Amino acid sequence: SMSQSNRELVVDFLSYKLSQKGYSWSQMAAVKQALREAGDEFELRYRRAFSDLTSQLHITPGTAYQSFEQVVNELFRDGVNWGRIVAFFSFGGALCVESVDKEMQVLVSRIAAWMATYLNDHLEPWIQENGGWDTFVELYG
Amino acid sequence: MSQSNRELVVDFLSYKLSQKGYSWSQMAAVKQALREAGDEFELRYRRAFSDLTSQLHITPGTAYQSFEQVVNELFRDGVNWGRIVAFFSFGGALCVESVDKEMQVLVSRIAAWMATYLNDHLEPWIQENGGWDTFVELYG
Ligand SMILES: Cc1ccc(CN(C(=O)N[C@@H](CS(=O)(=O)CC2CCCCC2)C(=O)O)C(=O)c2ccc3c(c2)CCN(Cc2ccccc2-c2ccc(Cl)cc2)C3)cc1
Ligand SMILES: Cc1ccc(CN(C(=O)N[C@@H](CS(=O)(=O)CC2CCCCC2)C(=O)O)C(=O)c2ccc3c(c2)CCN(Cc2ccccc2-c2ccc(Cl)cc2)C3)cc1
Repeated sequence: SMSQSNRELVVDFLSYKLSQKGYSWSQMAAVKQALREAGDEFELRYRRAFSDLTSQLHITPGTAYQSFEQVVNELFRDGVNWGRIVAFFSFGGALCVESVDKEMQVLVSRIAAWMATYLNDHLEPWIQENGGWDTFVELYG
Repeated sequence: MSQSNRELVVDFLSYKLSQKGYSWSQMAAVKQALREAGDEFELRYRRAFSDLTSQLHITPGTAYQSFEQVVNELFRDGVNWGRIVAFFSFGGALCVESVDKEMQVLVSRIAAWMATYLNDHLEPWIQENGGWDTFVELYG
């Protein structure tokens, strides 16, 4: 496990250094990087929407399950687009931070599963029809 | 498709947690501290970086020898965390150089020489110096 962990650290570091020069380790690393940046950008440009939602997540005694469903269903109520997909990831991120703040980091494993399930079951048909994650990479960069 | 989506979720969530001083896992904290230490080294020792960068002409033939000559000179006087960071930075430079010169094939090779050197020549020191968790603590 020590040999495969070292291989993982090499891959992660090299992916990073390549991305700083506008190159990519792989198709997957290019997707991870563009999404990391689009998330940061969305959070900075929509600072007001981000801050209002995070205040509500902090205040609510409601379950992370309920907050997840309320927000995600409202977000995709009018359909799927790349910008809304970025906001979905940003929301997941905020929900995980809030869970850790409340000493409920166990909820992070649950949020990650709900995100992967929502992506696989409700976002993947639109994603594939619209060029896949490679098209998002091209649109963002 | 299901495992790729899981990978994207994990990567994005690891990032957002790290921005708030939290971590997805101990591995994610190691990856993040090394990413930052690499940036820091590259800034602090840009002179040594830039001087080495220029003298490097990469070809599949000369690529491995260039890696071995530099790495051997780097750990000639022993292993320390700073030299480990510089090893990663060197691997990174060798990689971006290969892509600049339309030699994308070499990327995968450099990564294998780095992993091998880390596993065979750096891991005994690391385990006898507290592991990567000690690096995380020392850096932060
Ligand atoms: C990086 C980035 C992402 C999104 C945006 C804004 N943008 C946009 O510009 N759309 C384009 C067409 S596109 O999407 O094809 C372009 C692509 C190109 C490649 C990647 C970048 C986008 C346009 O309108 O011309 C939205 O569609 C957009 C998406 C979602 C929401 C907004 C705007 C406004 C705020 N709104 C609140 C909300 C509503 C309901 C439920 C929840 C939440 C919620 C609140 C807070 C948070 Cl943290 C998360 C979600 C979410 C700008 C930058
Ligand atoms: C973030 C950071 C990393 C490294 C350093 C430099 N540092 C240091 O300051 N060491 C400390 C003690 S420590 O190591 O415990 C601090 C740790 C602990 C926490 C995690 C990070 C820091 C000390 O001075 O006592 C070296 O040991 C050090 C390592 C390597 C080289 C130098 C200094 C000087 C320049 N030298 C050129 C070179 C020489 C020979 C062969 C090759 C190359 C070569 C050329 C280019 C490149 Cl890209 C890489 C390597 C590489 C500063 C900051």
